[PDB]
Amino acid sequence: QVADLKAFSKHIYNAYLKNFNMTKKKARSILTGKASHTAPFVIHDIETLWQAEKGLVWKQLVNGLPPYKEISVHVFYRCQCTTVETVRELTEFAKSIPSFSSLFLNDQVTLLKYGVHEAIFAMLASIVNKDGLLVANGSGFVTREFLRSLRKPFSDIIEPKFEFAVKFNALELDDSDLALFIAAIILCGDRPGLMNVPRVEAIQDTILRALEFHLQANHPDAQYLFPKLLQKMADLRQLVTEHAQMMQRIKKTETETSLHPLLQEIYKDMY
Amino acid sequence: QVADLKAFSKHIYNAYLKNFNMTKKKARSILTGKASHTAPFVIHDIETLWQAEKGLVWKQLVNGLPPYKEISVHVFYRCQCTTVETVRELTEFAKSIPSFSSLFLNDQVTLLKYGVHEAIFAMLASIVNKDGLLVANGSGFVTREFLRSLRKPFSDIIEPKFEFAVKFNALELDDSDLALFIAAIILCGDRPGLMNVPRVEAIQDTILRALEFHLQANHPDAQYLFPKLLQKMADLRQLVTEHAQMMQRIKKTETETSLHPLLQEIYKDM
Ligand SMILES: CC(C)(Oc1ccc(CCCN(CCc2c(F)cccc2Cl)C(=O)Nc2cccc(Cl)c2Cl)cc1)C(=O)O
Ligand SMILES: CC(C)(Oc1ccc(CCCN(CCc2c(F)cccc2Cl)C(=O)Nc2cccc(Cl)c2Cl)cc1)C(=O)O
Repeated sequence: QVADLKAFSKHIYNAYLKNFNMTKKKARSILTGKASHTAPFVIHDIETLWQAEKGLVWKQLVNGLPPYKEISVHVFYRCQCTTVETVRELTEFAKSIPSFSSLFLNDQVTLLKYGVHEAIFAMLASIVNKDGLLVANGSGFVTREFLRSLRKPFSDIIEPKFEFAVKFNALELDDSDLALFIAAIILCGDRPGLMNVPRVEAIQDTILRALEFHLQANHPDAQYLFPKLLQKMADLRQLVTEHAQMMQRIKKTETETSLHPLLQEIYKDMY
Repeated sequence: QVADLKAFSKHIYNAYLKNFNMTKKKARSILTGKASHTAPFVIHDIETLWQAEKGLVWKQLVNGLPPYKEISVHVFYRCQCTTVETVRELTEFAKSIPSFSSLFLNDQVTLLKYGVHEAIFAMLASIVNKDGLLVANGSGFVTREFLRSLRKPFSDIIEPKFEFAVKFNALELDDSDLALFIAAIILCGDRPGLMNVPRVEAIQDTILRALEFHLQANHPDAQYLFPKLLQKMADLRQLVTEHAQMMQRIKKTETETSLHPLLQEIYKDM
């Protein structure tokens, strides 16, 4: 409609504000320039990361890169705990979605398991910059260069996500649209092992229609809307595909570094 | 020709369809359940109105209320802003009727002066409901309760119309019928200052003729509809008189509020 659909693209919006502490507009906030309200402790190297492990208080020993675990692997490790924490908000997000909680628990898991990462790599863009990423609830800011300065296996597992973030932030979206662009990716019927495909697909459509008129209310000046946003939903389906591969290679040669159980469950079917 | 009279009534319908931004079909379809829709933003308080001004915009007017122009006066400002736009559509409608467009400009004006509010009050029913009414191209829906909760002057100038629309919509007319009805109330030979009243009288007769015959093929089992629509015309002719009087009082008592120049011309001697 034009209101019931206006209240739908709104409800999901509150579900997106009450489940994600770091919103794009609250992140774009820090990454300003003439802002001293919040100055993020920049990393760029092993020294700043070490003290960051103190100045930004991270419960996991004042660092964590001995002759068993190293710098690189400790970042990857740090990377997965945030992810695991974001998978958590997404779950609480999707559950706040209307007909989502309608689905049987098994289907809710299938949707998350397969779309929780495409969604997260999409929000990544919200806290990104051409020169770095926001970490530690806005208090940190790990430079992009620093991350490319990581070991061989790792290091190249975060750069493509930047390549995407750059472009994806060129569409100039805002939290309102993101709330809908996320719920759309989670409510994806093309997910493997989905039980009530017709149902999911139906909720999807109303999502994409909600996102439809909404890109009309807020943004009235382009064409990014859908052919670009929808194409980016596909672009994300590959980023995840390439990401699941490095992950499988890491698990196959990085016998030293562990993988969070939850993340091991998510992977093991994708290809 | 009794036959072929059901042909020029389609040309009057085409003028209606191509000129009025809101048709009773689009309205009935909007004031009906939200089963796949648009859903209007209910305006019932001062807050929903302020919200409205933002959500549904409205460009002009808007603003505050205590200074000179107030909340009630704000509504009356909005009413007269759409009344001046439906007058613009009515005038284009009348112009899309050869017969009408045949008369001399000066006559076309006198007709579009004594009849435009009567038409205007017949169309209001299409966009009205038992409880409230559509505004801003179906975008909004200002309730009847909100309207009658205004300052006593402005409060009772909108109520008689609701009273009228409820009964009118019981006749169950559609747009093809309203096109004819509206056209009949416009081309009325009994208007003050009419120059060529005979010609006008005649054009009306053909409209009333097609109209009675149109009610044939469209409302078969319908009761005494034609003559019923005739009494409505007279009803419409009196409500426009009491409205003109209410307007007369607000022009004497409500000097703080202003009236649209085109609207003062219409009432300059009505
Ligand atoms: C196995 C794993 C964890 O791989 C990933 C690897 C990297 C990323 C991306 C960037 C990591 N990240 C943001 C996660 C996030 C978030 F918190 C909110 C929204 C979106 C996103 Cl993407 C982050 O905060 N990392 C970090 C912390 C301290 C130091 C350093 Cl040197 C780094 Cl790179 C995502 C998944 C996965 O796919 O689940
Ligand atoms: C001086 C004046 C203007 O007095 C009137 C007062 C009210 C009306 C009728 C209702 C007004 N209207 C529809 C005009 C219309 C139309 F747009 C299409 C077909 C028919 C009609 Cl009768 C409307 O949209 N009003 C409105 C807008 C915003 C908020 C609120 Cl609280 C309101 Cl009441 C008519 C004349 C007049 O006599 O012309």
